[PDB]
Amino acid sequence: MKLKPVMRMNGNYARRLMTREAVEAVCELVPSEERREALLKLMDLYLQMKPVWRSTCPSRDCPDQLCQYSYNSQQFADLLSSMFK
DNA sequence: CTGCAGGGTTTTTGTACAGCCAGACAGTGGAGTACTACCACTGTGTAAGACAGGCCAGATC
DNA sequence: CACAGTGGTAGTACTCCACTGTCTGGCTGTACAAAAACCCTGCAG
DNA sequence: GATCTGGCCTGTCTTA
Repeated sequence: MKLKPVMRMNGNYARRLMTREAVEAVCELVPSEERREALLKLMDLYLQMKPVWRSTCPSRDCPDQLCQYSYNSQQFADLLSSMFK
């Protein structure tokens, strides 16, 4: 991912950290093939709910993510309390 | 005094002649001009407290 | 789904150096009017 | 002897 180790988490390294690529690069590390599925699907959920708050006005630029936010966060929370509990 | 109406005033606003210089037009073949994405990649978020469990110290009986 | 940068490049695009004629727009003397905006004075309430 | 409380020291978390 071409990302140096860090002192403090800055928002820039925080934008290059959560992307599907970064996760699929750290997917090679964890041997369990169930977990790959889990954290990977987790990250995709997060990418889906991120533009909701981070975009200036979600009502226009990202409406379909917005309407799905509650349900999406639901799958997310259920995934944490289930697998990562 | 107000109202409008002939004309005054001076001054605008342009058209009237006629000659003439300037720079735009258009060509070119391409010059080398100027302004363009594009490329990874960055800088600014910076210190305390709360809370759980241990367990030893030491007062109280 | 920050943002305002950061220099070199290759891209593109535009706009320039000579040869020429031709064109419109614009200036100069006074003459000639018609508008421009007062203030007059004139005639009326 | 042995409680309770507070202690420090650790010891993790969360924001910064």
